[PDB]
Amino acid sequence: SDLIPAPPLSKVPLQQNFQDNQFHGKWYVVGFAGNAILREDKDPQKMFATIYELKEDKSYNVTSVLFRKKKCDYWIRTFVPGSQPGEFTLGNIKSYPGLTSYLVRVVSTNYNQHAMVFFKWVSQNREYFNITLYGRTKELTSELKENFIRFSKSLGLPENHIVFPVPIDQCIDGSAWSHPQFEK
Ligand SMILES: *Oc1cc([N+](=O)[O-])ccc1*
Repeated sequence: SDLIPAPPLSKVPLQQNFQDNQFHGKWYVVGFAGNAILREDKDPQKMFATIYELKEDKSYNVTSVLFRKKKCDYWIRTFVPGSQPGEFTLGNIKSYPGLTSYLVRVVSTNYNQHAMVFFKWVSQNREYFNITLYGRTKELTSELKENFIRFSKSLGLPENHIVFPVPIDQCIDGSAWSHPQFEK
């Protein structure tokens, strides 16, 4: 079975006059849609966070923090500025065997609340992509979430390939200090 084909970059807008400094810091994964992700409601994906640290050389050190089994997991990698502002490629791709390309395109952001970012990669000659909806908080509006579904569908993704990860406290919010909620 083949994957839904990756859309042409023509269908994927680029945030105009992208501001690398304002994009920095922590984002939560509020939505995640892609040709290799399947929504599964019995044991749903938990929310994770991705921290973008802008380096002197204007690359990002990008650190994803996830809760997996009963430990914190990480994916640390470098996003190197690409051909246009708001585009990046994966640094040290030589160290990812079978990965022949990895492209990042910031679609839209207002920097202080939300962003949508497109990722496309090629691995053992198959084409993969996702769209991420990032929030500065763990919840976004229904409007931002329906916009994300719309955009996802415009790139060829049916609803069963669109996931809204369940908010969590462990690992991803190092300062939430959660406790039992009064009249939750
Ligand atoms: O798309 C995507 C990103 C991560 N991450 O750790 O940053 C993990 C799985 C999927």
